[PDB]
Amino acid sequence: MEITGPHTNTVIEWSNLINTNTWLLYQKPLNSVRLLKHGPDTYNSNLAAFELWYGKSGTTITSVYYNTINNQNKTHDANSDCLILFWNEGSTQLEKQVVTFNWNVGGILIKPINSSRMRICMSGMENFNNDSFNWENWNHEFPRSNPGININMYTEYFLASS
Repeated sequence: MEITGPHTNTVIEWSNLINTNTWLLYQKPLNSVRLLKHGPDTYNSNLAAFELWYGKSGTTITSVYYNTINNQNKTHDANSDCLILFWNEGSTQLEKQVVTFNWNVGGILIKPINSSRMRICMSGMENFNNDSFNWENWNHEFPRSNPGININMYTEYFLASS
């Protein structure tokens, strides 16, 4: 496992994700912050897209890419330190995948399904109903949003692959 960082490049080329599993990893930020986005410059409901944030407990996270949408899921009131993936794909207009940030590093895992499709994976330990607990282990497949669209990186990040 090669682990490199902190990288400060603002773009990860889609072509660098197609041959192996890639972890995008972040030291726990001190406040809510947008981490990355895959999608066009302006929201386009016909294309798949996602936008990843870190959310600090007790704060409100408002999507940038989805700010021109009308949907309950365009914001998240964080009740734990967490990762928040705003995403749309297929018939799904907008959902948010939230996992709790349990350690001093967290992020997402990208598994290439083919040269134009990625599986985004997120996991974390959460509580609900007070003292009920769940290991959330989630994934969704995304086609490349459109030709030439890469991954915008908004904060320094670590890269893990084999």
